[PDB]
Amino acid sequence: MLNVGATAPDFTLRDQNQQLVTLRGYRGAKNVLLVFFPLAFTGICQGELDQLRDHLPEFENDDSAALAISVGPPPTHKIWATQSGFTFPLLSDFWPHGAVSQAYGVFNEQAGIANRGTFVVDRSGIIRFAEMKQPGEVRDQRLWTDALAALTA
Amino acid sequence: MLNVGATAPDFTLRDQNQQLVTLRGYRGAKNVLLVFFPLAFTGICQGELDQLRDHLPEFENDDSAALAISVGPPPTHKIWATQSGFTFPLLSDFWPHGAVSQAYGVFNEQAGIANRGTFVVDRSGIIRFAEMKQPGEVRDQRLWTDALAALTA
Repeated sequence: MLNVGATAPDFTLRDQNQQLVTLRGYRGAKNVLLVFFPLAFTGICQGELDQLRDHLPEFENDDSAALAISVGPPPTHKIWATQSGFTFPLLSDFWPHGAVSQAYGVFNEQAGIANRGTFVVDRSGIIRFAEMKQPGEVRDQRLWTDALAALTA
Repeated sequence: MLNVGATAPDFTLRDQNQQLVTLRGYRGAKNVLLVFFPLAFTGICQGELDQLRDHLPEFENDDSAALAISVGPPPTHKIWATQSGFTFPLLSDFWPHGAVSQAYGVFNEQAGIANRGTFVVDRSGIIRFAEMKQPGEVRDQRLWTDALAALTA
């Protein structure tokens, strides 16, 4: 897993509507919270993304953007997003399979899915926060807002 | 949609506990926040109401009261409220179907559901804040608290 201080691998991925989303596009404009998750329609990250949806104003505003990423293709993310109320971007690290996840050091080579890793990328494209919690343990979202809050005022 | 300056159409609707709630009952006592919503058990509605829930003291206090309104019947709002931890009123604009929603000009004729209409009704019963977003769009709740604050101090 890339650690704090590393330049964040740039990427171009399709969101749930088949639109292209590039990390570079936020450079100089917004800090970016990257939430990698293993698989759509599973218990743990459903709860995790539900928290994100419920606190969206803290993640998607004038100073911050939030991007969820997993290896699933757009149709999968669209169905789940629509059913779950995910109005933020769910990006497909689908083909190449897990290419971005591997570059961030959060890919499970054995199962073929991304681990629950989280990073905050600043306006310079530098990783300023990196998190990877133990299995079965949900991530601390108050932590993400604190991290984001430190990169503003 | 009804706009600021209009008298808010009065109503008497059943809440999730089958108790009668009438809008006029708040006149001369509290400003009322009306949050219409398309349907219970849907994603974006869940997110909006979880946000309201998470910040309830800001909408339900000495100066203000909040009522969420939808076409669903009492049983439907009761289960959703209990599972979601919603302690505020959820009113049934059920039969006649969406009559109140139609009166406020926020009823979606093709789908048979209220759109995301929000209103602030002051102590005289006049609409002081109005907005209507689509079922696929998300509302900015800061606008809600801001308008409620303007009728207080």
